[PDB]
Amino acid sequence: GVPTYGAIILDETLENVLLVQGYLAKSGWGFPKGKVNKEEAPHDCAAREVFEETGFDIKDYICKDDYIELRINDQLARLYIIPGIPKDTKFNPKTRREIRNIEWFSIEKLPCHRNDMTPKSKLGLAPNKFFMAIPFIRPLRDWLSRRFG
Ligand SMILES: CC1CCN(Cc2c[nH]c3ccccc23)CC1
Repeated sequence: GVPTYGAIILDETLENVLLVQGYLAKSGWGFPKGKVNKEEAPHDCAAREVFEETGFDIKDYICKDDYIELRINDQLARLYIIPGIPKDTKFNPKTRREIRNIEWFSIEKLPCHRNDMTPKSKLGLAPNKFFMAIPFIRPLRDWLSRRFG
C-alpha cells in the first residue's frame, strides 16, 4: 500500500478531536488523511489532505516528531498530533463531493474497539460509525498521558 498521512486535531482543553464523515466506502467518521503523491514529503501530504478535507491549514503547527503511526493491512498510516486549536474554528473544504460533515467528538466517549455479537451467538463485529477512527484511540490516550499527564 501507498502510505497515508494526516492529523489528529485537538481543542484547547484536550477533551475533543476533530473527525470528518465521508461517503460510500468512506461513509462513517474518521481522522482527515490520504494517500501520499510521488516525491511528496510526509509533512506536506499531511497538510494537503487536511486542507482539502477541512479548509484548515496545519503547516505552521506541525511538529515533525509528534505523530501516531499504525500499520493496517500492510498500509502505513501516520497522523500528526496538532493540539490547541479553538473549538469555534470554522472548517470548510474544497471537496464537498467527498466530505459530508465535520465535527468535534469527545475522546472519552469514543470507542477503542467495536462490540462483538456474543449475545446473538454469532461471529464477527457489530457495525460502528467510528470504525475508521477506532484503531487510533487507545494509542492517542496513551500519547496524551505521556506528553501531558
Ligand atoms: C466544528 C463545527 C461543525 C463543522 N463546521 C463545518 C462543516 C460541517 N460540515 C461540513 C461539510 C462540508 C464543509 C464544511 C463543514 C464548522 C463548525
